[PDB]
Amino acid sequence: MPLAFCGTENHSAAYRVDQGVLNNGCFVDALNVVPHVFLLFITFPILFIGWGSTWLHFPGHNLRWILTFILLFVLVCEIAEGILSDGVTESRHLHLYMPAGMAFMAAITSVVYYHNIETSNFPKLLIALLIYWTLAFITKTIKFVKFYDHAIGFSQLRFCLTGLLVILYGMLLLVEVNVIRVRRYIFFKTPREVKPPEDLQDLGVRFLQPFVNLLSKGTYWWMNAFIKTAHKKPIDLRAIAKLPIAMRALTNYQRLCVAFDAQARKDTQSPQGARAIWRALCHAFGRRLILSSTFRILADLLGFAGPLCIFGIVDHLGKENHVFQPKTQFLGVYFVSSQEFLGNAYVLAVLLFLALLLQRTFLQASYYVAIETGINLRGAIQTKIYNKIMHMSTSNLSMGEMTAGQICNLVAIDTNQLMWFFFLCPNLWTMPVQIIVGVILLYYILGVSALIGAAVIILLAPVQYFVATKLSQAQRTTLEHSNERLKQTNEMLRGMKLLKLYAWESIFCSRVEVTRRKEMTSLRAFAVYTSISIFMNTAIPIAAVLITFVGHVSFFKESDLSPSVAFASLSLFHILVTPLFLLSSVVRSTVKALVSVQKLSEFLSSAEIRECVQIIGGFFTWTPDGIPTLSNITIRIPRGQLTMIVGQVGCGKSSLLLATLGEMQKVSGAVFWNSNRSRGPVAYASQKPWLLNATVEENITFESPFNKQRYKMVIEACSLQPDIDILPHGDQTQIGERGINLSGGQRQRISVARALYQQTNVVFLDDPFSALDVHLSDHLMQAGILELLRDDKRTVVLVTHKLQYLPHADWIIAMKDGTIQREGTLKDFQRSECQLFEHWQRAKIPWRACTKYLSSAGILLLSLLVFSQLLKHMVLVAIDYWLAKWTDSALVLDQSVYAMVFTLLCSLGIVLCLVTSVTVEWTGLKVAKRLHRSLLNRIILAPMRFFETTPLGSILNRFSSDCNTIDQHIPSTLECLSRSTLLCVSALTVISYVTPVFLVALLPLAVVCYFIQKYFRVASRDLQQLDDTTQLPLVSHFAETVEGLTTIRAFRYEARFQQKLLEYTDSNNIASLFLTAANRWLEVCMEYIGACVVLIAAATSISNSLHRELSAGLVGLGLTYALMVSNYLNWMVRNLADMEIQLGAVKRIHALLKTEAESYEGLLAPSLIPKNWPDQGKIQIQNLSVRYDSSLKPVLKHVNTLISPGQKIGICGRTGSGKSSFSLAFFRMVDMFEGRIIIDGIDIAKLPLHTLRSRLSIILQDPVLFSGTIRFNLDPEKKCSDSTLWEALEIAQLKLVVKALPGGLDAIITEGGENFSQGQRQLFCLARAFVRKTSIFIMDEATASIDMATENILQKVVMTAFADRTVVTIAHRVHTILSADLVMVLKRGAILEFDKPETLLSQKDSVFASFV
Ligand SMILES: Nc1ncnc2c1ncn2[C@@H]1O[C@H](COP(=O)(O)OP(=O)(O)OP(=O)(O)O)[C@@H](O)[C@H]1O
Repeated sequence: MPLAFCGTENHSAAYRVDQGVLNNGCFVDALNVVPHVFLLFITFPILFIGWGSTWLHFPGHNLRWILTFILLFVLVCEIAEGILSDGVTESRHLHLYMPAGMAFMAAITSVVYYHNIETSNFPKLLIALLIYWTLAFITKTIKFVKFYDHAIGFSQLRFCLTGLLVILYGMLLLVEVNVIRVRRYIFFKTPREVKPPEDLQDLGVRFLQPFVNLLSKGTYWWMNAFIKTAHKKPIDLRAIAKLPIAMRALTNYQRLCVAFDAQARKDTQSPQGARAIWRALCHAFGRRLILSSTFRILADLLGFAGPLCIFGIVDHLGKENHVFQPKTQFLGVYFVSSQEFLGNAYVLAVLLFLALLLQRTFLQASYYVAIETGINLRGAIQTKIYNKIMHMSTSNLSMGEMTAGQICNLVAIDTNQLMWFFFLCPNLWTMPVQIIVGVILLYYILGVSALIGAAVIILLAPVQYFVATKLSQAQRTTLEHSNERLKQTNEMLRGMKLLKLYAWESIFCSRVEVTRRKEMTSLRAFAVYTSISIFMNTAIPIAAVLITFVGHVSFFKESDLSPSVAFASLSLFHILVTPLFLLSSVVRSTVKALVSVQKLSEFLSSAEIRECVQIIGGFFTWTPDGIPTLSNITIRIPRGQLTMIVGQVGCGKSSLLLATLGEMQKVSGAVFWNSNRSRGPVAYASQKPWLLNATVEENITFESPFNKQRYKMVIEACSLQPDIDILPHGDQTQIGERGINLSGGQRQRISVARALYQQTNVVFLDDPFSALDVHLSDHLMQAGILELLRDDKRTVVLVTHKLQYLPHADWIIAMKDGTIQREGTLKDFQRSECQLFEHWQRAKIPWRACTKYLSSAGILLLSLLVFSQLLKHMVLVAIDYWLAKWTDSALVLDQSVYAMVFTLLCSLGIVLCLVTSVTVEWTGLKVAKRLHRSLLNRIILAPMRFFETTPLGSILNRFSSDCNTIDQHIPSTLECLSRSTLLCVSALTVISYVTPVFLVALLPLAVVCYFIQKYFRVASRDLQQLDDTTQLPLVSHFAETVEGLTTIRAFRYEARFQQKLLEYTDSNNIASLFLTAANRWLEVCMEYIGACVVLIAAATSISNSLHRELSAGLVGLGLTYALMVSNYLNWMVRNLADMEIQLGAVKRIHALLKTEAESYEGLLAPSLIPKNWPDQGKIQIQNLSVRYDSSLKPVLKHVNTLISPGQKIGICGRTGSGKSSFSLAFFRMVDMFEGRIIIDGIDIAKLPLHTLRSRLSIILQDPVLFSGTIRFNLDPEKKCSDSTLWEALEIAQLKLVVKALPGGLDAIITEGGENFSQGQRQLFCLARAFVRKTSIFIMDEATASIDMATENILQKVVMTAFADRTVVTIAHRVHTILSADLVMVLKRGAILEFDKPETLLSQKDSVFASFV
């Protein structure tokens, strides 16, 4: 019985060349052997030379690749037929499965060869490949025609398979000659030559997926070298790719505008938009969305080709493996019948493997195509929105502010949810087909009990739909309650010094905590209504299986257990269960999408703007019909001029200025225009100022080149170099909104500086000296503006009421009654009775997450949580093994015992799922509660120096957003991770128990999964942060656009901001595309790992059940867990990345709870120190030397100075050195590192800081009123009496507002007293000074106030001296601080001057020098 090469039967009678040379059936296989080893032996040196820049794919190569893939498929099928035929006979018959194997290796090498000949564009070297292709085409044609001459027919399998790969070689020979025809290299005198694409020619595009071969489009191979690059260096934005041509937002915008033009030509409906959006979106994006849907439909169909293989495997493995032989026997060769082919065991396993390996690639490809179309939708639709921002009128809208906030939220939420609709759009095409084919083949598998189970799953989607609706309602109510909570947090982070100064931390912490616990009750209801979603989500399959098997056994009594049917039914149940919960969310996303398209359509058909200086006819309005708001305007202003304008208060100044800008709907009239009919870049600066959220030099230069001379002149004229030094960066500080909070004169001067700077042939100033109330600054600015515009020789127009210069030396223009009266000389206004006014890197977080779970849960519930999760997964393992054992023991024939224990295990499963769903929400609720109370308590017990050190933005961000993350993001991610990784460990444990060879094949596979997980985590964290920090400047740009719109359209500088918008949108979309494609590459890699798990498990299970005779119920339970392992890895990796990103805002929350200082410590005997404390006023400071960080510069040194009782020593000094330091340390609010600080003769070094800040009143520089009730705005901690509050709020100031208030002492302080006064704040300060029996009152100077307000403050200080008589005031306004008793001038941080009489202060040198 030796090693025969062809066959040893009949004593080598197949080695007989008689009866023709070609009619020997083994000789034809030798002929088919020939071309493959010919290609191997001519293409091995080529490939080895190759293995020892620029890419261009050959024309028509995608169908080349797909024909190669399907010929690999049919060659694997012929390998299977060859194995079953050479395996049935007694001999070896090696001529049945050697030629197919060498053909498989030849096809693999000829596609590697095609890739290595696609890398180097040298087409004359695939002539050999074409000479390969005709030879095999000839040879298998011979084989097919010999089957036809031997009359096999379509009955046997190998005839059909042979004809199939004949037409394979024919079609790829036709592809080869199509390439020959196109590129014209071999026999043509002139070869066609193509160039690499411009996206390749950029070299600044790494994301080369739209221009790469089809295998890398399928498996994302180019991502690998990217993701492995990301482990050495992190992924910067410069490391990211450019926005290539097919994905450039301008190009997609052009395509979308072509769609708009095509739709608007065919329909042209003016009050439409919705149908217009429908036709435009469909015509513009169907060419990719339908392709994504097609791949998704094919992936769904090949997904449902999974349980059929389980059914065939378990049905043949249950039927004893009796036959194992083909019927047909032609010429001593056994031909496999196709039923016996598709009835084999190993063959069906390999077919299952290749079907899963194509299903679970087309699903991810469909995902990716949907994502790419969604990102191009986001790009083009945001670009269209910005284009209709670039023409939108403001006064044709009433609420132009509320609508610009609306349109920014519109852009963000609307465009994002339109993007999310085009993410989820193939689901509404496939999930119905998924469910329908699932119901159909589940009825084919099992029966009417499967229809009962399908009624369970079809009655588990409306429950999720209704639960998500109630959840969204609860989330709305929770967020609109937590908005008030966040407003309370903003009111608690703006006033740290004022609340610690007025001893108002405890009452405001309680007023925050009451709203927080109300929001916590609302969040508890939210957690219940989102726990019930998880409970229904995790108990619908258990009830489905229970009702299914209970129907088939108890209710049907039709057939046996049918384990092939059972495990196919279970796998069908999982494959049907997965889309079902997703579809309710899809329908919700569709509803949100329709609302979003309605919103953006009602936006898109809003009013546009419009289609030397001279205006003749004069009618101009805002409303597009009726009432011209500025008419009779006949004014001419040629170049070389400086027209001052004038008028009454609100007499049409900004209306005339905007009418000169061309931003008003001019009904009657003409606009002559001539630049030294098209419009020029008129410079403008509105009444309301505006600054881009950028640097101050960036808000000054305004996208223009930078010279030192004009910038120095603008910093000098507007007094900006002291303003630059007032900021810690100057020309680098983030000016305006989202940055350094400026002042109105400073912002007006910066806007005027950019207007003056912008080098224009005209300059419009719509009252710049209106808000800059610094008169000497305004006069120096006016003179420098006159000098600059005279030395620049450019036309100017200043429309204001500053009549100090307007009748003197201008070519003025006067607007009377909202119309132009006279634009001439000053003598005409001295002749129209108008001169009377003119003569007047970390990996993970494991410590912080452990600290969170430890300090949050408590082991009596953390143990219960882990135990309930483990018990639920053990119960699911138990129900699976009980189903397997019951289906096995019913086929081999206590059946009611099996059904009863199956029902009582499904009930325990449902109960444990309810328990885990309760436990997750309860753990998250207690976590958020105790973490919030810890953060609030640690934020109360803080010094004001920490609030000086760290900003409120960082504290508020890691407060609010991390509270949101630990309130609405951490419990769901924890539930998903704790179900996904535990289901994964359960399934792989079950696979290893059923197949004990699996763990041996698991360990290298798990190592590969761990390394892929590590590199994906490293890349995905950085791409997530790059997504967030790229989508932030885009809405920042939409804010700065909608805010200063008329300035941009005034400058005619729209195209540069259009390009800045397009650059911002491209930089956001490319990061979104990298995050999408990294997610999809992760899912593809883990899905091939799962397919190899399926292959090894199925192979070893069928091998040990053919021979070792396994309890084949366990084999089907193995395959249906290898499939659910296969998607448990997906959720495991995704939930691990989400838990990493969500736990990063809690590592920071714990880190900001780890900053505690300013401990209240009364170390004396507190029984007598704050009762004696009121009304003495005797705080004798004895050499108390101060420091703050105790680093480089103490201020107070050995200052042994006393304030006498009654002697209200207003002691002002140098405000840089000795004013504020003593005023801060007087209230024990600084580090007096030595000395002795007495307080009315008591020890202020051991006082209760609650009691110390209670019985020592103060005044402020920028005073503020804490929002609340009027009794809570006056004295919340005291609440003494109403008549005392009337006496305070009467005798200080504001009596005619307090008695005229709607509430009285019980009225709402409207968020700081937003329109009360600024002296009403000082009146409340005097109220708190008069109410708390406070003799002392530590005062600082007013920053900005009126002289009469300062005189009223002096009169109130006289009344405070008449009622309290103790005061210590420091004032950089030294000229009003002179009415005192004693004074101290503390220059350059020392105790330099002290004058206990006031006349010695006016007598001595330095104090009088401080008085001048
Ligand atoms: N962009 C706009 N949005 C809304 N209303 C506008 C707009 N432009 C002009 N109007 C209307 O024009 C009318 C005139 O306002 P007005 O002309 O007094 O500006 P102004 O005289 O420059 O104000 P001020 O005297 O404070 O500088 C007002 O009713 C105003 O609402």
